[PDB]
Amino acid sequence: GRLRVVVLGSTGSIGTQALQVIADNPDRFEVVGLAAGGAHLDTLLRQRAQTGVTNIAVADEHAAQRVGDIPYHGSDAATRLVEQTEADVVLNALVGALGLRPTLAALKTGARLALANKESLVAGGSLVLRAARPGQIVPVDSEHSALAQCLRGGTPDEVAKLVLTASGGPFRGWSAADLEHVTPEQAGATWSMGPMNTLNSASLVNKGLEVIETHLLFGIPYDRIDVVVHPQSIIHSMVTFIDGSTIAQASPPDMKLPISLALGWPRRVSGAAAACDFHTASSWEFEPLDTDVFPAVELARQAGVAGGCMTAVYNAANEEAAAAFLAGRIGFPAIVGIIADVLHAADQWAVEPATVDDVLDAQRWARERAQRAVSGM
Amino acid sequence: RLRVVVLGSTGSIGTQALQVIADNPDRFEVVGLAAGGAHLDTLLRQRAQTGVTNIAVADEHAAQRVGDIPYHGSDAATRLVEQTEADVVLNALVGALGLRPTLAALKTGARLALANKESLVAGGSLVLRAARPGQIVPVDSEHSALAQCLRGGTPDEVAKLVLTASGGPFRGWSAADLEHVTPEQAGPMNTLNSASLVNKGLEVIETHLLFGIPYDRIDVVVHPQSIIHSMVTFIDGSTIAQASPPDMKLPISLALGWPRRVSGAAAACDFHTASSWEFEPLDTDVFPAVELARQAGVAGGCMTAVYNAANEEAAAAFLAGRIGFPAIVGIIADVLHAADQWAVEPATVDDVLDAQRWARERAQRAVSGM
Ligand SMILES: NC(=O)C1=CN([C@@H]2O[C@H](COP(=O)(O)OP(=O)(O)OC[C@H]3O[C@@H](n4cnc5c(N)ncnc54)[C@H](OP(=O)(O)O)[C@@H]3O)[C@@H](O)[C@H]2O)C=CC1
Ligand SMILES: O=[P-]([O-])[O-]
Ligand SMILES: O=[P-]([O-])[O-]
Ligand SMILES: [Mn+2]
Ligand SMILES: [Mn+2]
Repeated sequence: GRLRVVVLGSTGSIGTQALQVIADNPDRFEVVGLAAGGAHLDTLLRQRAQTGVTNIAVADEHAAQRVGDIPYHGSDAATRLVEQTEADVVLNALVGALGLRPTLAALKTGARLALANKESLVAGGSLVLRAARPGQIVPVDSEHSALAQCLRGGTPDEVAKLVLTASGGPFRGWSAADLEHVTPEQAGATWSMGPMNTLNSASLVNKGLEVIETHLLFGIPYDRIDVVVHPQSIIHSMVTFIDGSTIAQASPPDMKLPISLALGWPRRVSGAAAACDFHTASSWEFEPLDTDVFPAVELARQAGVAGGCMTAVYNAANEEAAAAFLAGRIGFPAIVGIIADVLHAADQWAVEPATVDDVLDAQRWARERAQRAVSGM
Repeated sequence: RLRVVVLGSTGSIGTQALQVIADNPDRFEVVGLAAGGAHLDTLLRQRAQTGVTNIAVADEHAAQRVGDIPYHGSDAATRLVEQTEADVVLNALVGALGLRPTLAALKTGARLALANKESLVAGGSLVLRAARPGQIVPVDSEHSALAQCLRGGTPDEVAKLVLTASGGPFRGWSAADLEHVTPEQAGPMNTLNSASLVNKGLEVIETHLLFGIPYDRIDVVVHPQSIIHSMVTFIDGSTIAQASPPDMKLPISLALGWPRRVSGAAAACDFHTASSWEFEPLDTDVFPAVELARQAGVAGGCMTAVYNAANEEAAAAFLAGRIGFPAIVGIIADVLHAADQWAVEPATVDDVLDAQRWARERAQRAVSGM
């Protein structure tokens, strides 16, 4: 039947692709809510106009000043819209830890949560797990989407390993010597998924973050979650079972596919994306990740094994470190060095967070600690 | 603990199956062995190891040499099946001779772990009529892969099944080059059939019979590494694939243990070292055997038995130095072209035998004229 969808982060990259999917499938989906931050207010108003959804929220009260007929506005608007709207699916495509609370509200309503917001799991960790029930969270990320598909290839008891694929970033195969002179422009650093995104995939912190999320979503121990470099990005991830069989998910890159699947779970959406084409020659290459040169994934596994607020620390330390590198203050290899520095001092943050404020507090501590590492103070 | 009868126990599949069984006594027990009689040493050894005396030997003289074989003669494997209480029949015979033991296995209500693809291709709707849904679990890698990948969705979400083909030893060769191929370069039936691409054609038919999807939604792609064993493409554009280093113990173990996987059955893909999985279209003009299989499959009825039986005769002639390599598929085409009578649905096993008899003679006739 028709699923009722609240789209949080409607004006972002994931949120707009989801509305594409939804417009293309009015049989299967209906938008009943939209929420945005306020920075792209004009897009939200166009979206109100073109979908006819008046049930909309704007996080920034100051930006909400420009409109006058928003039923939900201010710091807790997305949360309140989630609380007050009857829905079957909440797509959380918000950016930053501000996505955490709307995630919790979504879980509490009993609606299915299509999760795009990284920090919900990476920072919110045990808060989100305590609040989620099985099958409630469906991941939007292509790796995690792939994993959920491949897991249909056996029972949980039959899983030997989860293998995430990684593009390798622009410095795939580079020596550590080469990495010493990397500049922001070489590493990426765009009108959409640009800024922080390209930097995390150049540094493989993005993979580290994905490894944590994989553990939290799927329950597989960190020592059985692998990463392989796969430059074409056709195989998005795979699962090795205990008999030696590997099941893999494959498609030409297009976020509309995992997005469509997150929305319609467990039923697939006819024509969401183009299939692989075996009418023409091609190849899928794999190479191991050099973990001496890129220890960002192993760092994440250490933070993840520590647990509690530690992955909040890991991510926050990264965000500060990358900023220092983007600002010319530090060298590229120093990004993961500062992250490790902060993690080594953070033993107090192994406790389980009780509240959102605990997560935010972990985050502030990591930033300050990383800031001191950058400045030598 | 599953009671398993192993037909063709001395062969490549059979010995590997016994090893898997040997390695999991908690799950599997051999209760029967069938063999041709060409490898008595291997057979005696398996008897001593498994302690099974419930044994079928096809060759009368061979069975005589061994002594105390309860089933001997041409129908011995079939009689062993009919009389042995079993949960699983592993049919790892080679050739369309596997047809009767396959039908017998199905009638006993046991699971048919099928390595002998020929019996299904020949039997067609006859074998299907005899089977319960899911009674036939494939041992063939492609089909074992497809079965796993189909867990990726419900049937109405399936867009396409994609079989992988190694391309054989003569992948990339021209028709002209193929004229010179010797039996040594195509080196048993498996090996030759992989080279001629007839094996892929049989697998395309097996795909339609096992999974019930139309021939125009079954694709073939050449993948020379043979790591990806087959894939399913769903209507949303997602493809689910199965992959493992080539080792028949994996699909054997799964066919035996279905729906449960057997830990340690085989080595997994190793991503601690670099590799490349390549794909290219099949050169169908140089290798038309897969297209000939589809034409046979779409005609249906006893036509697929004809396709296989023609090949068996032609392959024998090639291996004997009587014809050239390209003449294998040429003869199949010639025999198929004359096989108008055989589009009828087989109603008994005799219908299938009749079609095969005709096709064999017709293939000898074509060998005569060249
Ligand atoms: N890796 C592989 O080998 C693969 C095999 N397959 C399929 O599995 C099936 C078995 O192939 P494979 O194991 O390679 O073949 P083999 O030639 O290695 O084995 C054939 C077996 O059948 C026995 N046999 C038993 N009864 C008879 C009889 N009445 N007449 C003739 N032979 C008899 C032979 O015994 P004996 O030798 O003692 O006479 C032998 O054990 C084939 O249909 C093949 O297509 C499919 C995929 C991969
Ligand atoms: O590095 P990419 O796979 O996120
Ligand atoms: O060579 P095989 O894939 O038929
Ligand atoms: Mn990703
Ligand atoms: Mn095969």
